[PDB]
Amino acid sequence: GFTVLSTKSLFLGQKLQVVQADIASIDSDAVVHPTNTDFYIGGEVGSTLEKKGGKEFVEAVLELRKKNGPLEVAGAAVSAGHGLPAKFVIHCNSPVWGSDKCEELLEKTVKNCLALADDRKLKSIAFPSIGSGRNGFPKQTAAQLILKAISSYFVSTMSSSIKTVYFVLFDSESIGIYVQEMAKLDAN
Ligand SMILES: [Au+]
Repeated sequence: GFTVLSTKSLFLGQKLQVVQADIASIDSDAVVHPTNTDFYIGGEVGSTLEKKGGKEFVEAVLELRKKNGPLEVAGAAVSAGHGLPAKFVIHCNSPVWGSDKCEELLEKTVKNCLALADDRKLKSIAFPSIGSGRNGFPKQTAAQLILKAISSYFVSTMSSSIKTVYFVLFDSESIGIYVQEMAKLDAN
């Protein structure tokens, strides 16, 4: 349904791909929803997911909020992808640019998301731009950290079931930034 703009195949077999589309429409096993400690769903990603999933999507998040309690910084939690093409929604609470250890916390956020996907043996995960924008990270800084974390995760987790990682972006600058950063991984 969509078109891949750039592909980076890591040495361990994972395919990282940049795509420009509605992240809520992507048929990936998991979709990442950047949120806050209270599972707020008004973000741009949250909005498109609620648009797609409607009541079902929202109920699932409301139930998760109840069971999980406040989502700590860099924490991630999963709700069933009811009402969405994605099988699961992985909610994450990224640190805010400027926090004491915001950079290492952004990397941790990403790793926590990937870990939750592997816990369910998922084969694909779609990430929107995290950290930058809402949470204040410069776009390039966020991109570098996220890719560094993903790269690090795969060379540290041998049993990983994740075969495809999508970066779903909307603006040209973000696309340009991600393709540049992605090209730096396993390029020897
Ligand atoms: Au920082």
